[PDB]
Amino acid sequence: VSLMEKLKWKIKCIENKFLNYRLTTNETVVAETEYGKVKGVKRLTVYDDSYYSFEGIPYAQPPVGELRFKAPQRPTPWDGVRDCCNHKDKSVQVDFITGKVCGSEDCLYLSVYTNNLNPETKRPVLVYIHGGGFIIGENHRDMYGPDYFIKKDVVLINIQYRLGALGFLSLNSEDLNVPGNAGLKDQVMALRWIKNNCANFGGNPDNITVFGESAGAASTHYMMLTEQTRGLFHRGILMSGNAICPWANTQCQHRAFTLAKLAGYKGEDNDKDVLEFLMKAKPQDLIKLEEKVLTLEERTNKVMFPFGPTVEPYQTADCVLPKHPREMVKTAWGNSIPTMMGNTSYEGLFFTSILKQMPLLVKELETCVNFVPSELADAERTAPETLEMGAKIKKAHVTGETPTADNFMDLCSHFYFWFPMHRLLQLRFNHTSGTPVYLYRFDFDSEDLINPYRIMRSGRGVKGVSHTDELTYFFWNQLAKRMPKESREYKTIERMTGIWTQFATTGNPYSNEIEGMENVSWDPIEKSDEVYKCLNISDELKMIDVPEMGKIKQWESMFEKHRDLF
Repeated sequence: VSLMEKLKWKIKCIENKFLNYRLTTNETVVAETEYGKVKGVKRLTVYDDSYYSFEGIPYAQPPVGELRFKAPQRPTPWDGVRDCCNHKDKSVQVDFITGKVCGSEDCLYLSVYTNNLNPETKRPVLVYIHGGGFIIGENHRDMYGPDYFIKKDVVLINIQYRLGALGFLSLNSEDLNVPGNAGLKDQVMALRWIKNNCANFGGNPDNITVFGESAGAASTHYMMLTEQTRGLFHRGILMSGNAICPWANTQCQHRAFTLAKLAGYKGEDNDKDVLEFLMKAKPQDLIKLEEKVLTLEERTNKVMFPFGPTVEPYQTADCVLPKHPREMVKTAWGNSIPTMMGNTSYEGLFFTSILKQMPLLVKELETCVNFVPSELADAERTAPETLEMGAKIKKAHVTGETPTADNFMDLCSHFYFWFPMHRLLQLRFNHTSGTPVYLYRFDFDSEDLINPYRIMRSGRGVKGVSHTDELTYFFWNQLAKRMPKESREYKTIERMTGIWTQFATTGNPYSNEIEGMENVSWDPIEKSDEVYKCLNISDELKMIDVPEMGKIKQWESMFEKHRDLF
């Protein structure tokens, strides 16, 4: 990230600290939790609203020393008042602006926000799980400020969970108790805390909605798949992702050795010796070197991250993913709660930054073999069957004689998001009680209000609605500003937060109390539907046939001779 964006960010960080001070009040409040009393504070928003804020609430033992790489343990109770008027540090990660490691192993906290601590009726509980490829992210308000949501009468909760290798190291040897998915198991224990405590904040424990974007969407889906959380919550929203996206799980059991080797480990490839080296390493050294773990074969085959959600190699008491995600959908409790899913109108427009450093990647569309689903393609991607599937991809996205960067980013829309969504829906249909699933398409483009991901994806002055562009209308961030109530951006804040709160409350996302939904008839998808219908959210709200349907079906046709893998 450029020196100019670095210094720009530095100044916004400085601005954000002073804004956060100014927007704080002297009204502190104390709430009960099952672990002891916590002290929160009332804060202001730039829209002259206010909300009670509880940050740094621990839901697990700090996973340090011997707890590193391990499943989370319940925190220790305290008898006194815990200061929750400030945020805790984020999970150890690389800062995308600076490039320096930041954060701490002491990161297992959640934050609770609400405009009214003593509501006259128990409120819908919204639980946000942040994305960031399972390697970056936080519940800090400079990125995920509850300021828009607290206009509605909900309780909103933003969690943290371990990222990178510290969250997702996985070892085969059953003796060492590092099966994997520690970060997902963090998410689980946070859920159980939210179940048992949200009532003290005015939250209705029988009406909880979990939702997330990108890796947070995959996470939300995982929380809907695992037996560990059955009945814990009641609605789910999958924003630009799910557990069967190709980036959302990986078999990384061999990659511990690689990371240890990268960090200075001298010895042999056996899990015990590797674990002991890793257990004593500085956390920043491990996270700094994660970028280098993947081989060139892996990157070629589109393996996006070294460490992530995995099929655990043996079953433990806290095990989250005992089989592959596709298998878990077939027995998922979450299949039977009201679900909302969706994507932006140009998801893959995100990859512009990466394309600029790697122009050659556009030539990959000449045969498209590298985008054939791994489970179908051969090792070298050279088999005649592979070129054939590859060709069905190429017919779907390459518009002319020679492939373009836009062709590429369009493909990525489907490779990373739409096709996995399509497979999940169809698979889900074969194993569900018949609870409704609604589809949305976020198609609102503005450069007047943004979020920090635009900095990352080099999205300055780039038209179209990229992956992460919708976050701007759900959460405050330090790049935001007060928008006029009549502006198109503010209207979309109301619409987005309104629909989400509508869906959280009823399990049905429609309301005629939302501006622009007068002529909207928003039907759930049926298994009988050959074409998906979705609410397309732009300046106007319009029900349409999913425009990506035709390419979606083309992708499916790759499984013609392999329907059981679909």
